Amino acid sequence: MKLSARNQLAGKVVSIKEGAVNGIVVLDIGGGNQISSTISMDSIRELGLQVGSDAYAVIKATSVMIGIDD
Amino acid sequence: MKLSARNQLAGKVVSIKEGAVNGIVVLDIGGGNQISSTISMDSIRELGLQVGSDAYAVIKATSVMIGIDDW
Amino acid sequence: MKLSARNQLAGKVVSIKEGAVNGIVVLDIGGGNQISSTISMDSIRELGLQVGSDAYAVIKATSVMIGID
Amino acid sequence: MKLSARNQLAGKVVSIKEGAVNGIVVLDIGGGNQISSTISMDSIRELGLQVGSDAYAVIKATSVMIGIDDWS
Amino acid sequence: MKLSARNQLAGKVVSIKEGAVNGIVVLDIGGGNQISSTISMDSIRELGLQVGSDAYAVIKATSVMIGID
Amino acid sequence: MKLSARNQLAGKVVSIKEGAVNGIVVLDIGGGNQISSTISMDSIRELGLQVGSDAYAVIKATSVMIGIDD
Repeated sequence: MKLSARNQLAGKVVSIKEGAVNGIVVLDIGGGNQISSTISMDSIRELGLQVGSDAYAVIKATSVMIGIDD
Repeated sequence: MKLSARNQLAGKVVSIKEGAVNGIVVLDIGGGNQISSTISMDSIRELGLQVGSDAYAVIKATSVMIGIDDW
Repeated sequence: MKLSARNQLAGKVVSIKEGAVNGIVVLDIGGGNQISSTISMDSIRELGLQVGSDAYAVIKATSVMIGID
Repeated sequence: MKLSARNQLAGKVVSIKEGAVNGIVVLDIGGGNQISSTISMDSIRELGLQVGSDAYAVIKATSVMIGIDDWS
Repeated sequence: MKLSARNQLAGKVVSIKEGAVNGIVVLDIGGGNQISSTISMDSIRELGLQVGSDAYAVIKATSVMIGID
Repeated sequence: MKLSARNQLAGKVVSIKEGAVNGIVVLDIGGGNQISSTISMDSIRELGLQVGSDAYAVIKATSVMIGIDD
């Protein structure tokens, strides 16, 4: 599928923290940036995610806030 | 001032497209990646955002999905 | 791409409301159900969406609430 | 309450996966479609949800993305 | 309808900014707090919102972040 | 940091429900109103949140729906 989400950032899985219904996936997207994703354990298994998997952090633009230094 | 959001990615504003009540801010976060943010025009004005401003893309972890090529 | 979003519902575009930076796409997903999506105009253009296009409504499970009567 | 969310899809609960603080409710909304909802266990209990319960999948329009096929 | 959303805060509409497909509604929920909501123009009209309307700010718990000084 | 999120409501933590990867923090914002927040356990630990802590409920405007009596 091709998605409307304005943010689709390629990266490598560096860690997966497993929970009961959700887990947290951390993706190294390069340049010293990492993105954490809280998704269903079901999806983590269905996408075959492991440490080292190539993947994408997918973020709808309406979910992104802008911050600045004080 | 300090936020629970797991994702707070520093970058520079490269573009601002103004809309009626919302605008879209694009941030260069380095490593060849850009992030687009759809936020209120009032916030764009209140934060003083301009092309070239230093800022952060702030994303709650529950807002991030994972995709794969799945070839 | 294959996506983690639990909800990926096939449908046909029945209307597109064009706005300034966002638009609203309505999808007929069958069963008498329609889904409205508020997305960027840029994405509406890049995906080539028109009335009659085949598409999918994609929703992360953490975005779905449950209501009852 | 009457809610602004553009998407309020009636369906029947087909499964509930209970966890420690959250659960996943799956709704059959007809037409061969199901919707999964990740919500708090407290909300699942307070709403009295059971398999077979009549309910609604409620989705704000700004939460919905559009996808197309890879060859499109 | 009764909703799973953990946050349902009563208030009065103090401002409405109209846009193309969305508008922003400001609700004074008492105690000096106001909540701003960006929703479709269609919903603003369908709910009959005006300055002075009684309404509720409805927020899913997974949408709320915590900040500290 | 200063954030674009239009909703930033001060309160005190009244309860924290712990899970494996997420927890639910309840904030008393006064006036008989409480706000529940489902966030990562890692964030709850990093922010030092306790029962009694002073904090803020932070909500993006696009995450807020409006309801009315019917």
